[PDB]
Amino acid sequence: MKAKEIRDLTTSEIEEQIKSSKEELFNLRFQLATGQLEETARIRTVRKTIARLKTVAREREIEQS
RNA sequence: UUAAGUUAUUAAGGGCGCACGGUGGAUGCCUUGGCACUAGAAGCCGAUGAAGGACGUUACUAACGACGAUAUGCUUUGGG
Ligand SMILES: [Mg+2]
Repeated sequence: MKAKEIRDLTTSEIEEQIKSSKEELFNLRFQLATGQLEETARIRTVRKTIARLKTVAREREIEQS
């Protein structure tokens, strides 16, 4: 998810997405550990989305302050 | 045939020359790194946690660089 889409999401929506993304990443890590994951690129894609989600959240908090 | 006299051939190995190999890394050529300077710029950083490190971060990671649990990067504004 690109920053623009994240920016549309409400603060709560971002927080929910952060939780959802982290669970997905965890699942991928366990799948890779068990050798069940072929689409390894997904892991990184999820990671960068979480980073983006956190960035937008931080930007909002700084704007508030 | 006998007597007297004389002189070879031997090369186990060695010597000299030559030829053909091996070893070794000199030499020549070369440059990625140095050396000495010139001109302009700049001449501090740190409790708002430094310098320097440690430990981590990648699909698979021993090492180096980069990065810091947003980790082999994130956003944005310009370039391309
Ligand atoms: Mg651009």
